[PDB]
Amino acid sequence: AVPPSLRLPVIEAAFPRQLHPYWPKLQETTRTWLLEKRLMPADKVEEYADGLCYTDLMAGYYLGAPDEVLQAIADYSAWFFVWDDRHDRDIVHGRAGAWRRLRGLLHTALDSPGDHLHHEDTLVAGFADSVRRLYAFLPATWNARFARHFHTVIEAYDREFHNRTRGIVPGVEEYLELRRLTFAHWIYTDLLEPSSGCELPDAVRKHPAYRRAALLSQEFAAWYNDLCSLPKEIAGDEVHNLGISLITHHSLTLEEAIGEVRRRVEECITEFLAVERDALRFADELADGTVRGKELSGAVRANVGNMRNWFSSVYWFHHESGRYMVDSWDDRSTPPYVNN
Ligand SMILES: CC[N+](CC)(CC)Cc1ccccc1
Ligand SMILES: [Mg+2]
Ligand SMILES: [Mg+2]
Ligand SMILES: [Mg+2]
Repeated sequence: AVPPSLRLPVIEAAFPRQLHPYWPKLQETTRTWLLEKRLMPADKVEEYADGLCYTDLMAGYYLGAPDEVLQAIADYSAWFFVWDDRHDRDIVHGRAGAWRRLRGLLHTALDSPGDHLHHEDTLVAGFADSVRRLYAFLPATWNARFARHFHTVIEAYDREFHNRTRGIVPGVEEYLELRRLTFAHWIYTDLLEPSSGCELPDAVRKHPAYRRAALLSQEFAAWYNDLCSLPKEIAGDEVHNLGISLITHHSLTLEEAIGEVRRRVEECITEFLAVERDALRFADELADGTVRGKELSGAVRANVGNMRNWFSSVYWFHHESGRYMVDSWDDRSTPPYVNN
């Protein structure tokens, strides 16, 4: 029962959900990882971890991934949500120094995760553990691209810290650019490749159809999060949300801003369907009767398939996850799963 302001019939009719067979063990293993890495208090892990659906989200995304790859992705992604919470709490507590030091350690750990596996900040240690494992799947050229992308992501989170401390709501276009980094568009595009077992040549992953399909998948997901997380973000004095940029800088009502965000989300779907056809045509061309061409074509088909799976996984995640159920919280402004 999706609220009509949030319901997308095209997703419900034409993007059937998919689920990785490892998900039952994935849910248990990531929960244990959160406990053993002390990324959330044990009582909050017990009450909320499964209800947050972080493993469900990724198991509906990276279909076909080796179990060990999916486990590293799920641990990294659960860490990422907890990092978003830490970021938020440092902002509302005014802990500029604590955030600066964390930001610095993540940059260093990103380049040398082994050195940081037992850092006193368990949030740094958990990052290092998941990143070191992600670095063990593909050649070092893929590792360097992941690092390059995530250095940029950290600095976008730092820009958000300064915005919220200074009381700045970004403009629409500045927000749209920033959001491709705070949502980690290019990290989760990178992770398609270990999931299908193949570092893609630049001429393949930078093909205009591959690049556009990857972009639209993430824009849909980011803007649909904006639509669904707007209530809890308004309650929490978050300022980063396409709807908030529209209300602040364009005199839209709340109902009008929600309408504009929804129509932009909808356009992502139908733009994706067009480029998806082009990307699969490119896959057909790559299958030229050679083993390498069969390998590249198969990787493109899997990766573009998972770009499509991202639509349905993100859609249902926002209605199943306790992360967004602000009407059920004792304090709408302080979600019960965050460490305050
Ligand atoms: C890993 C989660 N993420 C990615 C940067 C930060 C919170 C946003 C996200 C929210 C909801 C669904 C998917 C991704
Ligand atoms: Mg957030
Ligand atoms: Mg955030
Ligand atoms: Mg959000």
